[PDB]
Amino acid sequence: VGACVLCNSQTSLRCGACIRRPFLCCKCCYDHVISTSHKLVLSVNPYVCNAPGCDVTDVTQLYLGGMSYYCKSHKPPISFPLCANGQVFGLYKNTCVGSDNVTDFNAIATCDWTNAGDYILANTCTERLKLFAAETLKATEETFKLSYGIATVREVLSDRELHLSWEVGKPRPPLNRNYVFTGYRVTKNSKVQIGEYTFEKGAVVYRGTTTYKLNVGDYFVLTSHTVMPLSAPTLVPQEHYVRITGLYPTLNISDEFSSNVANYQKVGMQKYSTLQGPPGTGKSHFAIGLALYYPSARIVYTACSHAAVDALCEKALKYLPIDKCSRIIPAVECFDKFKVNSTLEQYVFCTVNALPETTADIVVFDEISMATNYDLSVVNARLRAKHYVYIGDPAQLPAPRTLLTKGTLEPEYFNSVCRLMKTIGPDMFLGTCRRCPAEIVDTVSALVYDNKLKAHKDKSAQCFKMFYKGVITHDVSSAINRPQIGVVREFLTRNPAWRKAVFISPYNSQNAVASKILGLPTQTVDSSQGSEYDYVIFTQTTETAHSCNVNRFNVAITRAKVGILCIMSDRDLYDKLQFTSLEIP
Ligand SMILES: [Zn+2]
Ligand SMILES: [Zn+2]
Ligand SMILES: [Zn+2]
Repeated sequence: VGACVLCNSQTSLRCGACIRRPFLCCKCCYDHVISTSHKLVLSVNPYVCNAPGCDVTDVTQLYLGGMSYYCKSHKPPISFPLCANGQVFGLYKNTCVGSDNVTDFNAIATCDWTNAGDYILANTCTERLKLFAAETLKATEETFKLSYGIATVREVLSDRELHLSWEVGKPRPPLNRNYVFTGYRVTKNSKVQIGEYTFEKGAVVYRGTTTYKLNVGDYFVLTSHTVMPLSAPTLVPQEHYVRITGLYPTLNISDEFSSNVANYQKVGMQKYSTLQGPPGTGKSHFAIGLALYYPSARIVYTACSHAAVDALCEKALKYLPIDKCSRIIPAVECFDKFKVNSTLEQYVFCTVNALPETTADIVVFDEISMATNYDLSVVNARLRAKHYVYIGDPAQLPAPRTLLTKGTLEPEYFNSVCRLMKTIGPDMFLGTCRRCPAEIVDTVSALVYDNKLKAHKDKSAQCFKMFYKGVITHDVSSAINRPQIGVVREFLTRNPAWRKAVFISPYNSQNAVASKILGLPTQTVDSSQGSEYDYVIFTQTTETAHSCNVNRFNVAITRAKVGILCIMSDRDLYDKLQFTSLEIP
């Protein structure tokens, strides 16, 4: 018993072919079963034939005879059909409103999440379908991980390197950082966790959470979890106020936070606010300064990743009283300088998925590009707050969508918050990049910030681009451009000061080859997000949708504090780089 995801009409019916078993009202359930392949209907019991060894589960072929359900063949002489009068039978028949179209629900209930159009719909439907879409999608994602073969340690060739035997008749996951495994030790009559791991082509290189002397017969599965049902919306209803509400500004602020005082007042004068902070513009400085501006405010600092919560902790460690802070950790090494798991502390730092049920003066949700509507809903379900501040940058990278293959996901569809920031604009903008040379700031300002991003620094004159397609090879799930690495190696011989550079590419296999040939530290663009280096050498590797994605490119070139060399495949992005062109040797 529950509430029709289309009407809200109370019901005793959930579609049992739908992987999330959403409650459907007599009208909406009926319109659903008749217009799709979904015909299992669940109530107090499941609408299935109770006859001895009968397979009929289709609600349009079933009857309530006695107090059981039967198909045509096995029904008693006295019965009625479960599924007639443009409605399916169940409790609360009389209360039931239905919908003009069930078209959006049907698409969400039945899509396989491989088309961009599936995510576009999930982020433009009614709020209640946004929750059903986010649950349906996360469940589909978690089920897809079970499709992958077990990987087993066949041989231990060295430390940090392994030989893997793969389960037959199941596919193998890509071996990159977006696929975190769990090891397991072979025991008497069961198995125990031995940490979370990542793998990369060698044999395979393994980067584990903890060290071990892991031996043969240890095996790896992408640990999947239970997706809980969602209740709270992606955004609470917006409210604008005429005064600062439920907060009391400090009378003395330091010139270090003075640039944010107007924005801090805007936070206190609406229910939720969006802050777009391009790279190096002071997102975490903003977030911690809010605490100092409203010194009495209880603030929960959340984000999706331990790293993002940790960065907020590292900024708080500088500026806030340590004794007033707590890191929430569920029973991976994260921040260990605050007291642990003290919910009632003034300043709570905690990942979305570990949030306690509590209230707060302000909730700060950082790195919003990386949130899903699933995460947005969970924050609203766990935290009741006077104010919500959503900090991030719809021009940076979203959560990977493992199932997505046909089309690109635009920023307005990353989640509800990113949708607001791309359609109505952000409430607040940090307009001065402090990190990057002016050639990089100007480039991304035009590319993705509608020329609103301003440079603190001068031109470095250490920003270079080279147009070189080279040669692309593919391994199981990545790309390599040896000749592009060749160009970087030749550049390094004529410019050996660049040997302090970090090497960045859109591909782990490109990074693996560059590490061996160049000896630079390597980062995927996706793994460089939030980090900074003096010198960056970027090889585009390919001209794919992945390597040309403007958000990935933005993140790639904004890592550089001083200098950058971009070896480009794509004429388009090459031409948009406001950098000094270099000829090929
Ligand atoms: Zn269904
Ligand atoms: Zn039967
Ligand atoms: Zn309905």
